[PDB]
Amino acid sequence: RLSGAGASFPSKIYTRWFADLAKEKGAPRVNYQAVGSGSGRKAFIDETVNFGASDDPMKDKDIAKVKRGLVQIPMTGGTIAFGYNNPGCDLKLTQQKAVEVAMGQVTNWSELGCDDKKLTWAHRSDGSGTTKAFTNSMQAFSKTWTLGTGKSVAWPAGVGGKGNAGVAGVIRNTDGAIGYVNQSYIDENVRAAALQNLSGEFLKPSVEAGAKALNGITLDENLAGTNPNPTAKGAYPIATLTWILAYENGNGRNTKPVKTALSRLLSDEYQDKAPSLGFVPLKGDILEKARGAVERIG
Repeated sequence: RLSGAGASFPSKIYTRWFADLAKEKGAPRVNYQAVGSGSGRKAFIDETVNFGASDDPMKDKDIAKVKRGLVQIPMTGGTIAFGYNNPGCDLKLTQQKAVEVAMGQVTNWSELGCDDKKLTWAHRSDGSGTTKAFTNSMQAFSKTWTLGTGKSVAWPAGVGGKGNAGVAGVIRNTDGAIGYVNQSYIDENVRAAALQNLSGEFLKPSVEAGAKALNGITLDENLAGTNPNPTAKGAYPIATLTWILAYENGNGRNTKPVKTALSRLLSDEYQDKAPSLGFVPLKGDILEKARGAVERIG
């Protein structure tokens, strides 16, 4: 038996994976709660769960707060859409317009060249790694973006939704709404805008375009790393890895159960289900250090 909490960004693929895991002989049963990366980090630091989940990765400065030591493990990757509700506007955003929308400077769909319609911008109200990676991209897109980058930013305008799900919910229910959600939340009537990358093509989120953005990330000493505006051809420009946070020591009789769950999720068998929900299978050096990292847990 195990509890995980954090990032909503990966929660659709983690839930499937944990369901699959739960049927294998001598596998643990894992409950994952999707409460956002800010809350998952605090669950982790407070020792209320067996592992955390976050798309805003820990650094040298905040691992002083993890008494039992921190093993930080890339689990999957994905893209962040400008999801929107305006049927019969095929929205195609330049990097500059993208920033202007996100900055609250676009109040009507006319300003994007679609028909006249009040535009509503939907952002996260909770601490969020999707917000972190999204604003990380907005920052590198244009100096028109003045808010910096973190799990929350000082949005000048728009509506708040709790979680990826809440943001998607607001877009679903609001004609003319537009906001940022992980690719797995593009469904029913939330459509993804085609977004301009630095090579000048306008791309929608996909496994392909996402893997091309995550390709060239060198990982640091805690396997954290980002590519805020990919120079690579075919790369969707807002992509990020996401991480499980596990205790180096102190797991006790849950040591083997943790190691097995993470090992199973890092197998080819599991990673190869990622594309079903728009996620990027980890392969190559990224995957290898992830598996290596798991094997260091005590």
